[PDB]
Parts: sequence; structure tokens; C-alpha cells
Amino acid sequence: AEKPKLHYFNARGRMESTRWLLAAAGVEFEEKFIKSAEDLDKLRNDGYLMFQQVPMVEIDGMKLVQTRAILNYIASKYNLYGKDMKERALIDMYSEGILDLTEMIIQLVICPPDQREAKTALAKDRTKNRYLPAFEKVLKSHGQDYLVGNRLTRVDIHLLELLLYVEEFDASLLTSFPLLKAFKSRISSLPNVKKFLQPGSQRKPAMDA
Amino acid sequence: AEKPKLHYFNARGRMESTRWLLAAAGVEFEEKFIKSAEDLDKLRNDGYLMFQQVPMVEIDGMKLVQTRAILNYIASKYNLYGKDMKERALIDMYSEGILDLTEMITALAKDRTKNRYLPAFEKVLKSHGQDYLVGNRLTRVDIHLLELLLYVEEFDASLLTSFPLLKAFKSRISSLPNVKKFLQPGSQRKPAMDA
Ligand SMILES: N[C@@H](CCC(=O)N[C@@H](CS)C(=O)NCC(=O)O)C(=O)O
Repeated sequence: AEKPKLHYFNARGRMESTRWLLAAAGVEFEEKFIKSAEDLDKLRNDGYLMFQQVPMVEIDGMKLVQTRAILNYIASKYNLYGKDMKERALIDMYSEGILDLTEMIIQLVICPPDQREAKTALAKDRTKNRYLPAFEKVLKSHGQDYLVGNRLTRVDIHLLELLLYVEEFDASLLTSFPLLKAFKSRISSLPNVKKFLQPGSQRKPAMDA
Repeated sequence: AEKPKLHYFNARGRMESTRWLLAAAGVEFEEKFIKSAEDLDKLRNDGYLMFQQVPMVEIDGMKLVQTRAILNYIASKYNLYGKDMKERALIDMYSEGILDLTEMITALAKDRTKNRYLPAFEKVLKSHGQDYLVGNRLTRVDIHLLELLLYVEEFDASLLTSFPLLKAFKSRISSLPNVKKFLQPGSQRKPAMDA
């Protein structure tokens, strides 16, 4: 149809979850990366970032900014936002937890090394004692293939993405969570997901800058 | 009909934008205040806090945590989430900006208020001239904006000076029946909670 246009840096950052979500829906997208501060300025001065911030995604004729507005729109567009408002309630709740933990991990490489260590022991604690139990349970509470409504939703993709970053951050943390482990392989082998895990894709590595 | 039951500290904090949204929808709600560290532990152990955190709202026989999930649900149940995906994208975009500025409230946020966020929302109101931000109908984000404008006034009523459309907007939404009721003394609306 039309190709969405991701305006971000050449990094994971706040844009990766949208790349993932677009990828899982089988939606090809292009990116204009931002390397020069003038690019960001040329975007600001041209009236493209409502709050003068990236991420920003051109899609169906909008200059959508703010991560969550992007993710919600894409998810509704390609029926990754569930069946009804009660399922979106489960989806939003799950996604927001996933976001909290992700934010905690990606920010460890940013904080003062003053506190790297204890904030690291925090993320690991939260990973193993709060968030992973919470989603291991959800899979065990209903014993189904997906998080919500027994069919693929945006939050399955979010969780897989998080499971990938947990493994990077510390692969040991996953071993006491069997369903998530089964869930990870299940979702990883969905066609559009497998395609995105493949080398050469728009998927982004952990940056060092 | 069971009232939504809001589980939070007796404070503004992360629960206030929900109190606002319920009140602007004219929905009566009840509050169970976490008073003791023992109160929160027995919410966790009863299995009511999926991520061991509040805000938690009991609504329609389920226990919702995560503010955005709570707000999204309420806004959808009561037709404050706009009319289609494209209005939700405006509503989400506006709300998430409003949520960021609210978050910031040295005192750096005066600049962002005056030079980034408030110009953005005056321009929204300039663009279509209509009474509400989105779809020429009251939506949740009108209520979030009014809420932001109230806290900006508390922060520094001089930041509202240059923004005549926001000003009329504030007064205009303040005077909605359901809104006026929540602004009245004696409502569940919360103060800035000091210490
Ligand atoms: N993203 C969550 C954050 C919730 C949150 O930070 N809750 C605090 C209360 S204001 C809490 O229960 N903290 C206890 C803890 O984190 O251990 C939301 O928006 O609801």
C-alpha cells in the first residue's frame, strides 16, 4: 500500500518497538535516519515534530509523534490491538509493564556508573521477581498460545522483544520461566517475526555511544 | 452498576488523571486509600496488583493496573476516546505530550511549558478554532489538558499569560456540568500533597 516512514536515529532507542510491530504485521517501512543535528532541526523548523521530538512516523498522511500514539495507531490499523475494549485493557496493561522493564534495562547503559551496579541489581531483581513471573503466570493462568484472546496481538511482539533484551542483558534470568521460553520460540518462528530476526533486516543492535 | 473502585494513596500522584476522567464522564467512583505499607502488601498478596504497583482500579469485575491502561479503558467505555483510529492518534499524541509535561511538574520545566508544550496546544486550538481539541467533541484529552493547565497555574500562572485560546478553553471546559462538579469543593479532586 503505502510505506510508513520512521524518523529516528540509527539506533534501537524509542523506535525499535515500532519497527518490530510494523515488521510483525508484514508492513514494509523505510527510515530516514538522523545523524546530523541539522536533520533534527530541519524536521523541527519544517513543522514535523508536534513537540520537537523524535520518534516520528509518517503514515496514512499523519506526522505521528510520541511512541505510544505510534504504537496504538499501527496496532489498530493492522488488527494487533485485540478484539474488544476489554482485551485492549489486558493488552495495554501488559504492554505498559513490558515498557516499564524495557525502560529500566535500556537506561542502565545511560545512568551514572555511580549507580550502574545497584540499578543493575534492581533490573535483574524486577526482571526475575516482578515482570517475568507476571507474564509466566498469564501464560499459565490460561495455558494458551498467546497473551490475550488466544490470538496474536501487539503485546506478544512486545513481550518477545523484551525476552530478547533480557537474554542480552542476562540470559540466565529466563531459565526459571518455561512457558515464556516456549512462548519465545513459538513467537520467534512466526513468519514475519522470523523474517525480522533474520540477518540483514531493519532490526537494530544494542548501541554503544 | 458497581462503582469503579480506585486503589491509591490519598494523593494526586498517578491516580488523579483517572479521577478526572471518571468525573468528567459523570461516573461516580469510590476510593480505597492505601494508608499503610501493610495496606499495599495485602493488595499484592491478594493477587490484585499484576506488577505489585498501584494505581489499581477495579472496574467491570477486573483489576486494572498501569495508568495508561486504566485511562484507555475508561476513555473507551465512556466514548471519550474519539470516533476512529485517526482521532485516537491525535488524542494519544496530545495526551502523551500532556503526560510528559505533567511529569516534569532548579526548575527547568518553565521553559518547556512556555516554549514547547503550550504553544503546541494553542496551535491545535488555533488550527480548527472549535471548542474541543479533537473531533469538535469532548474527549479525554480535553480533560487532560484542563488538568495540565490547572497544574501550570499552580506552578506559575504567568505561563498561561500569552495563550488566549488555552485561556478561553480552560474557562470553557471548567464550566462543563460534570467538570464544574469535580472542581467544586468537597469533590474527590486531590491537592498537591506536599509531604
Ligand atoms: N507505569 C506504572 C507505574 C506505577 C508506579 O510507579 N506505582 C508506584 C505507586 S505511585 C508503586 O506502587 N511503587 C512500588 C514499587 O515500585 O515497588 C503506572 O503508570 O501505573
